[PDB]
Amino acid sequence: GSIINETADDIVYRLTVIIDDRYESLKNLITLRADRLEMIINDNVSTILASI
Amino acid sequence: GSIINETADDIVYRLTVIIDDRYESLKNLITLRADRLEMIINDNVSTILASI
Amino acid sequence: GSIINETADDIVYRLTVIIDDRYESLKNLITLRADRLEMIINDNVSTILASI
Amino acid sequence: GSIINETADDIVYRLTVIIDDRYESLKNLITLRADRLEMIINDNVSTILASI
Repeated sequence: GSIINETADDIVYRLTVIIDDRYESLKNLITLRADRLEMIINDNVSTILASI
Repeated sequence: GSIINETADDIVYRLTVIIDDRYESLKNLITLRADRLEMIINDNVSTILASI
Repeated sequence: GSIINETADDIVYRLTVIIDDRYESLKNLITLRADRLEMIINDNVSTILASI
Repeated sequence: GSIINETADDIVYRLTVIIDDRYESLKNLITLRADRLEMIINDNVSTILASI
């Protein structure tokens, strides 16, 4: 088992949870903002083309 | 409440503070640059729509 | 090395792998979304120019 | 001895370097891709206006 290895495992696990949570938040934000940009560009270009 | 467990807590706490700091900076950067791009896109589309 | 040095190396190694993986995924996502926006914009400008 | 304190400090120090390096790479990439998109958009609007 080892106290030392269990402690190491615990540190790696807890920080992995933190890193993952922040990673997912950033991933979701990038996805959200890039989606918004595609939508705005698509709307605007369709407006330009409809306006001649 | 061992010296080993207090030490583990300290390591996790200290690196969480740093991770959070960088996360918040990246979040703010993404948000500011995306807002800025939306503004530039709409300003430019307005200029094109005004030129017929 | 000593038990404690090896344990510290193991903790740093294991979290570096985690950090590097999340980093790579974020880098790939940003590159993908920005690449796609450039592709969309390039196509749209060609379409606008061809419509006069 | 003080080796457990020192080793914890060493772990925090080493991972701080890793975290900060990945943070800086992402910061720089987002900033670069944003700047590129802004340049493209500005060039394209000029090209379009120069046509009608």
